[PDB]
Amino acid sequence: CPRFLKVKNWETEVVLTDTLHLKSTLETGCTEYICMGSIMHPDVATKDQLFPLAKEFIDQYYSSIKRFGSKAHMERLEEVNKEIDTTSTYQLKDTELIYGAKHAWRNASRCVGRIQWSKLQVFDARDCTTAHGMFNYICNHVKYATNKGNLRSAITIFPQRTDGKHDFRVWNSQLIRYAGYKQPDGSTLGDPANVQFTEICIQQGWKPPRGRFDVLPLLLQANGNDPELFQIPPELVLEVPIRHPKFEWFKDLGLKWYGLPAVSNMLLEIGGLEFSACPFSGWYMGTEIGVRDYCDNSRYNILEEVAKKMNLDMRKTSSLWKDQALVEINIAVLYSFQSDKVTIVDHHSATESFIKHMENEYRCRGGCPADWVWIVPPMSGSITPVFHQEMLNYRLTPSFEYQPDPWNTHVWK
Amino acid sequence: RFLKVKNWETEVVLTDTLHLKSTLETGCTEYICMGSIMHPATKDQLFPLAKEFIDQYYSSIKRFGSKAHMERLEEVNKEIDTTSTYQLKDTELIYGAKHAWRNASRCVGRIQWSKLQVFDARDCTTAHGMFNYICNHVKYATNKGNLRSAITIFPQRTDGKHDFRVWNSQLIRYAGYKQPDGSTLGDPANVQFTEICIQQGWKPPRGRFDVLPLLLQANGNDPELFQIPPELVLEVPIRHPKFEWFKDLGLKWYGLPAVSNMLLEIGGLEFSACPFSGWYMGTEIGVRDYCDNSRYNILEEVAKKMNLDMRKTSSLWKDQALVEINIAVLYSFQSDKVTIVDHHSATESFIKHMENEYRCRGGCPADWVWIVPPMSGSITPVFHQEMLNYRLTPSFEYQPDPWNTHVW
Ligand code: HEM
Ligand code: HEM
Ligand SMILES: Nc1ccc2ccc(CNCCCc3cccnc3)cc2n1
Ligand SMILES: Nc1ccc2ccc(CNCCCc3cccnc3)cc2n1
Ligand SMILES: C[C@H](O)[C@H](O)[C@H]1CNc2nc(N)[nH]c(=O)c2N1
Ligand SMILES: C[C@H](O)[C@H](O)[C@H]1CNc2nc(N)[nH]c(=O)c2N1
Ligand SMILES: [Zn+2]
Repeated sequence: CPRFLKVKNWETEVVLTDTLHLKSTLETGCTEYICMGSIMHPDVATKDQLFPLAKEFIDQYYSSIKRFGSKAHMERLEEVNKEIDTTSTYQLKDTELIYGAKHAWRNASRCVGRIQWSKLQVFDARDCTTAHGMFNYICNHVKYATNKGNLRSAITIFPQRTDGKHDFRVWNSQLIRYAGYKQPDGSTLGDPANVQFTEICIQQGWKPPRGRFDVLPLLLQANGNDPELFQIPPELVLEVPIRHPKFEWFKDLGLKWYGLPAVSNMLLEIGGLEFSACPFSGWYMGTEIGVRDYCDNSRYNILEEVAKKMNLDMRKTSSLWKDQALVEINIAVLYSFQSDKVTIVDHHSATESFIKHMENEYRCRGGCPADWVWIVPPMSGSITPVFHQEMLNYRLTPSFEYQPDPWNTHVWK
Repeated sequence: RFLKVKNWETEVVLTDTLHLKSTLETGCTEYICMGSIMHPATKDQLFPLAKEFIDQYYSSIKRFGSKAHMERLEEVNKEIDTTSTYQLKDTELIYGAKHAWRNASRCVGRIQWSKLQVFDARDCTTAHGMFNYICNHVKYATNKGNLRSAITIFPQRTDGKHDFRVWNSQLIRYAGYKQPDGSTLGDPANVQFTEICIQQGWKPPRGRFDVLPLLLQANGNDPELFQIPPELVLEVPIRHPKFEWFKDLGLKWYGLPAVSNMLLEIGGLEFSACPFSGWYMGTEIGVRDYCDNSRYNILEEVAKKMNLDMRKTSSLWKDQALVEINIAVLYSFQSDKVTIVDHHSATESFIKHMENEYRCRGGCPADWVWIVPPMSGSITPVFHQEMLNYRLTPSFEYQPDPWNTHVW
């Protein structure tokens, strides 16, 4: 591979040089003859696989704190190697755990909010042993991160995988999501994205309210045991009713959303160690709710209803009634969050901040992996600066990874 | 291996086998994706490429290995020997041009690929000749507003010293003027090309929408200026169906999008001048041409007239103004009976096209970064459609601007 790769911004003519790609550790899915950049997703580590992965990470950590090649660096390598030899695994120091988590975020090529990467509150939950304990840790996370609307990015990290038959898993895809209910007539009540998980909850004993916005219970698996159900205290669940600054009728749609996006189904990989339960949270970009959650056909799908209330001409697509309604919904979402003083960022501000972040990273780090397909917002793409920005996508470690849904792999006891 | 692409909204899964046919590179590697990078002969190289192309041509007319196929390979080989190149049959030229379009991974309009009027201009020898062929193209493709896809193909490259080039990036474009006060009048994208025309003798009206002259290079000679007869140049005054002040913006655009700076590659042969044209998708004008910061950049003026609150980005004043502008463009073209497609209809057609190609061809190379429209991305079906991108030949390729390689 060439030592220097250039990316250009076609709007500003700014040209940046990437050297960080040389540190790429994993496959992208692409080859020299095919690109899989729009593909959504294109038994443990052995002692011998683990050694060089741990060293890679430890070296990186000591290089970051400007103690590379120091006595403490050499001692740490030695202690880690000993631990791998005698136990087939090792334990991260608190400092290394914090470094790894922050860097997994820094390295997340699909994330547009990475300007914030170094301000991440890391909660060490590696002493956790039961689902009740996981529930305690999760509640504390939600309350801290919510902060009465002044949201603070946080991650809570549960014990790493051992043999793979003792995984900690949060079965929820996010800590706070709304139930979806398939009706016998084929219609869906609530959020169609969550139908399968909802059915699992109901089977595990959850009594569903059967509303449009029912917060789902936590389904928590500790140490490989069968998962258990917990209700999040509703006072911990901050919600924002959606209204529009102009259209008084908008509130009559009865929409609302939760303040805290808290993804809970990803795997955090640090130095060859795998943390299969590591829920993390930031705050929303408005389009995630206003475009995707509300306007996706397979989601709440409200464009038509909004369009009808707006008295739009809905017979020709070329009236752009869909686009017109989509903007007003996104205006309402931002307006409702800002009014209730709940942190939210519009797509214009987020993408402008991301460009600045990316430029800083190119300067201080030699690059910034970025997945254009994901970074460009789902509405008004070219009127944001990221649309015009060439990006290079590659996989650095530590990293957040996808993992199979736990109900597909779980051995029921 | 067979590769599956999924639509995450419809759950439809397609299976790609066609990618196994590609031999050209994408720019990506196993470790680095360059999907968002804009741009990532000899007799000895020539014959396998020719053979490859003749083979797929005869395979496409269901006569692979026929007497005709065999004589053709023989003839081509003989010709590459004695002449260092070869000439395509008419049937082959047309097949090659339609397939270059069919294989254009960045084009959302490909459902139309087999409907392409091919104009053979390979007998052309002078810039006046090129001008004649180009006028005929424009008149044919414009068709009084009922636009028809067309391509005009000028002689292929020989030694690199005698290239035919259309210096314009499109046959019809607006001039851009660098003003004393440092602002730009007209289209900033064309400031440089405009300066070259001016230096070559063009007398500029110095307006906001001055149609550029053609600058035509034949057989490696210095380019020559030509004015396209104005009655051939179809234009649309942009107005809004609700905002009666919109017409007062003084906006217009031309109805015919006719890209003239690409290189058509067929069977090893390179056609450095192959202007082609279809019709507009509305966002090309309403989002990119009008609203890019580096183009006409009108959002602020429009938002003003809509009396929007422009102090905070989170009022989405930009998005509101953007939608209204695109409504105006579609409305204006439709009212003037000039062919245009909105991005909803275009992307729907593209999904149907993909479905067709997978069924009959085993796949469809597609560049998501380019296929998804520059506004309202996820409310169009292609946003949710996984796509595989790979390079098939015949193809359209980028080439250097002639003013960076030309000796006068
Ligand atoms: C603090 C404010 C944050 C903002 C505004 C933000 C924004 C976003 C957005 C808009 C996406 C695309 C989401 C989608 O369309 O589904 C995303 C993806 C992602 N974010 Fe961030 N994020 C933030 C914080 C975080 C934090 C704290 C982490 C981890 C520590 C993180 C890690 C990720 C990862 C791994 C993805 C890829 C998700 C996937 O592939 O499904 N983000 N982010
Ligand atoms: C008939 C109606 C057509 C429509 C609606 C259409 C639509 C589009 C659009 C919207 C783009 C993206 C261009 C941009 O954003 O700058 C594109 C790209 C492209 N089109 Fe089509 N197109 C049409 C016809 C054609 C024809 C007739 C040809 C060739 C014979 C063609 C070949 C291409 C190629 C090669 C690209 C990629 C250009 C590049 O890489 O810069 N298209 N098309
Ligand atoms: N505001 C934020 C911050 C961080 C986020 C991290 C992740 C996500 C959502 N990822 C959604 C994946 C959706 C999906 C669907 C089907 C298959 N794979 C993935 C949002 C964030 N938002
Ligand atoms: N409606 C149509 C039909 C066919 C088209 C073919 C091409 C294009 C535009 N190509 C734009 C490339 C712009 C660019 C700028 C800088 C570097 N590389 C490329 C539009 C079409 N529209
Ligand atoms: C097919 C395509 O890869 C898929 O729809 C992607 C496109 N880009 C995205 N970008 C973001 N931020 N989030 C998404 O869910 C997606 N979905
Ligand atoms: C950097 C990025 O590749 C560039 O801005 C691309 C993005 N997608 C595009 N898509 C289309 N249709 N046309 C374009 O000019 C671009 N520009
Ligand atoms: Zn790629």
